[PDB]
Amino acid sequence: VKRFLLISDSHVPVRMASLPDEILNSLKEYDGVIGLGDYVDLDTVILLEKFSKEFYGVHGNMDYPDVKEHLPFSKVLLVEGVTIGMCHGWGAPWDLKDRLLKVFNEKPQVILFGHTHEPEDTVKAGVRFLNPGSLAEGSYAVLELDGGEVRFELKTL
Repeated sequence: VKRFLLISDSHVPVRMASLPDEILNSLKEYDGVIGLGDYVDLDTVILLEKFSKEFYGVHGNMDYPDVKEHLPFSKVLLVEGVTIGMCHGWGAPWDLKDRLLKVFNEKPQVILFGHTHEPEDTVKAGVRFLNPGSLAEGSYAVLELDGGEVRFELKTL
């Protein structure tokens, strides 16, 4: 069972810094760490590549652009058939679906967007949008791969 550690929205240090490093220490058990919210220190970005030794990041945070050379503004993953279109930012219910189908010329099967801290399985325009909560609200997402399915479990702390 392979498992992706999805971190909803991280701003460290910035003006939060209150991120439980316990999960960061557990990257050993995650053969794929997904970062929708990044660590804003370029130094710590390399440290991320040190702990996880393989991470997939999407930089849509309002911090240092230096980090954007390690993780692009938008990224899609191909996980056992499931096209995961990940994009961190904001958007209205109307704009969201249309904008994401604009950014991604080919429609993603499942899209990850972090902004709301209340998780709901939302199907818009025929696309499945998954929304993880926030950092300091004790909401991280663990994607577990079994039978060739990306299974989203937002686990609480």
